[PDB]
Amino acid sequence: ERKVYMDYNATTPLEPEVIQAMTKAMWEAWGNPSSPYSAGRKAKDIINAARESLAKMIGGKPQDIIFTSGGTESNNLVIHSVVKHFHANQTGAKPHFITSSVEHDSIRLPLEHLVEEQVAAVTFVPVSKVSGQTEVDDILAAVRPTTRLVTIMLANNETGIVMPVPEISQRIKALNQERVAAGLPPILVHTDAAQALGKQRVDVEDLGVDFLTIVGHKFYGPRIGALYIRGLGEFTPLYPMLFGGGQERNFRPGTENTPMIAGLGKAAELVTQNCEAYEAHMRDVRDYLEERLEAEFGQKRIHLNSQFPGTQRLPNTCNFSIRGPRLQGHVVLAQCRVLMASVGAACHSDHGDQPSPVLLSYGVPFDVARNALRLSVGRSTTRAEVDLVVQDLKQAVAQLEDQ
Amino acid sequence: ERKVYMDYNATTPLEPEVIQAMTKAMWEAWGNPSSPYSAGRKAKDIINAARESLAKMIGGKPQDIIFTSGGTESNNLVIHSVVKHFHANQTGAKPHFITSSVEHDSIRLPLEHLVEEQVAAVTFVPVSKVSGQTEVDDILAAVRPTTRLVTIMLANNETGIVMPVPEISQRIKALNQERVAAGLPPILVHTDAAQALGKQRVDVEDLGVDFLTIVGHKFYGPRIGALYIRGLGEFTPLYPMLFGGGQERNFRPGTENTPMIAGLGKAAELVTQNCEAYEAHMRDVRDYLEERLEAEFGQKRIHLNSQFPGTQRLPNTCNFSIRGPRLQGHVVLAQCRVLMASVGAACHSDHGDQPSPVLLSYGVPFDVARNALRLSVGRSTTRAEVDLVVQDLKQAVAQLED
Ligand SMILES: *Cc1c(COP(=O)(O)O)cnc(C)c1O
Ligand SMILES: *Cc1c(COP(=O)(O)O)cnc(C)c1O
Repeated sequence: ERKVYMDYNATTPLEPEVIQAMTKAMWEAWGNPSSPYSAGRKAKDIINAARESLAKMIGGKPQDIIFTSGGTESNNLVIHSVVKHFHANQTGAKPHFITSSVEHDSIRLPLEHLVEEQVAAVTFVPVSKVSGQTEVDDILAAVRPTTRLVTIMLANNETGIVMPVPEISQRIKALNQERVAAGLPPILVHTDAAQALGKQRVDVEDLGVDFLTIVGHKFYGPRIGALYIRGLGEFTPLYPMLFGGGQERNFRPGTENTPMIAGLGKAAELVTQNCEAYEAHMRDVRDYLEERLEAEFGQKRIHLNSQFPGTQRLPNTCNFSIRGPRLQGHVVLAQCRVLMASVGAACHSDHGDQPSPVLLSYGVPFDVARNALRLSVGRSTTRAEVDLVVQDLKQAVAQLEDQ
Repeated sequence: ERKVYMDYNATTPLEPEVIQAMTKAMWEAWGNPSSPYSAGRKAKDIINAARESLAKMIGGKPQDIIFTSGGTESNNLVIHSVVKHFHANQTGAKPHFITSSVEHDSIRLPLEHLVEEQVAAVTFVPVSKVSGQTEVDDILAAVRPTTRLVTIMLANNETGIVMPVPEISQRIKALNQERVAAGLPPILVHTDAAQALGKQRVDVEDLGVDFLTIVGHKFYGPRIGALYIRGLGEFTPLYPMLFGGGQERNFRPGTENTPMIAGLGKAAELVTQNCEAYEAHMRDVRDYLEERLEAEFGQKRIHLNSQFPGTQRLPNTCNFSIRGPRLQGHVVLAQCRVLMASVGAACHSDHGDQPSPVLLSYGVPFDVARNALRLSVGRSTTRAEVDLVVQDLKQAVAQLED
């Protein structure tokens, strides 16, 4: 029978209108964006409109947005810039970062690398076993005079848990007043919003952050992204990683990928127009899925890994485990004929055999983490599809148990 | 009426077959290439075929090829790796780079930044005003114990002049034998092949290089790129700029842009299939352009800037000045009704004009250089279109000088 995709957290398909915007730009807007000829001008008009659509999506200003190759580049760029700024201000002190124990690889690994190289100091703040969040008291307790950036993801890709970013920013703003009075540089705050965009409202003024990472392929756009920098070139400096021909105000040089930008901008227009519909629909079907998993297997057999009492999570995500010695997450997914899902981050799928380090940093019991499955629903996902998926998981576990 | 594009050195349109390959991958190959299910492995297979197509284009092996966002990333990545590797083996010497005085902004500016921040030393070798190349003996005379990289553009964007990259690699390999015996680390060689791909044969084995920059939008492909690394992960070290999810063997992590890669793959295919025919057609129509310009303005009025006797150049590029006090490049082009071209690196406000620094580096007399136009033709340019373009340059200059 027909397949049901429930791995939207790993990647989303392109919206038809986004593909249409890309195809048009491929044919019509092929010229160099810098040129005084009509195909270059059309390209420049594409890029300008897309920058405005992205700013509208996050409630910022187009001057605060630069286009990048993706989420990984945007996240590396923030970190890099903070090091270079600190070096500019010195040239044996090192800059210090505060982040969480559960960040995407594109934050965790540049950070670990900086410590391995003795370039930076980093505090990885654990998440509470009670809330599933970094306690903001802990982030603030970790502050030292050499601290320059707090980077805390908006929502976790594996659990859907939403982090208290607005409160972190607010506490950092009150602290920065004491610091400036003491002659210490202000601390900046980044959020990796990769998983939140298109699923719940992301507003840079409600968030209060200085930087924000945008990831197209998480909200039905193409595999590029962007970076928001508050008061870019004015209140917040940004030291490029790349050097070249002057594109993106020299913050990110290289001839602009016009068709990808047309796509990102169109994807952002859709989130602006429809975010409220998307969120509500995802929520209904994810909550339905949870209800139908407990009806079919039993409350006693299901551990809802994404659920902490009173903690916001993404509306589409359900991380759960079914009790049984034979029902490791990868092993169950291999027996499914309908469900397409994951047992973690797409880029850690190789290591599907051992529990997710992320679930383990969330305090998920080792035996429950072995059996963990991440189901993430999308814009098209229906309750009918949820019924087929649960009936697929029902047959799968029976075959692993009859073996 | 109809306009004629002669600015293909700045960018090219996409081939129809390329667009088709991209739009198909958008609909069909959208799953995460890291994911194990059905949709993932379809994307993976698009990426592997594309990397095979890239390999075949340059005469290499798919294991030696990583995908990047474009040529600027690829160029910066090579310079960055050499610095991080030097810092690795030191664990107050600095790494040293030899390059030319005529490189693209994505090579010159990252090196210039490195010398400004005191991270590296750089020798910008000038070009010979007899050959218009950076002679190999001048490159070898720049070598010092801290030298780790020579990077020399395969063909120049401005003039289309081809550099002697094979002889550079051959001599450096020979110098490297004596180095390793003296305990010194070997010198690696990079070429920015941006302007040569799809215009002439490019073969990693004939060029001898350790790195080579590939740029899709210069051969009717998308606005992404790739980097060849000889013996990647075995013989030649690459130290990444980016850190993340393990993609491109951890040399360039980040989820793979599969429709762009599918495009670049298709564009690489068309080059392998048709490089000879593209080259010959280009050379035909460019040569016709130059004979038409001379027939129409006179041999005395036209200064061909690209041209050094017995020096190879791209088949499609014609950089030339028309003699006259009013005829700065941008002034003539602004008067044209058909021709679309460029003035390359030249600038103009209203205080005055600045000729291309690149042409001045080739020794073009300042006054000639101020009048320089870069015309670069493409796969579809016809002799009939050249004729329209010469007619247009004629009416353009006529209105400027009476
Ligand atoms: C997908 C994602 C990113 C960006 O990763 P890419 O592989 O470059 O697209 C960053 N952070 C989170 C939390 C993500 O889910
Ligand atoms: C066009 C070009 C590049 C790469 O430039 P991008 O803007 O990144 O596409 C590199 N080298 C040369 C010689 C070029 O012409």
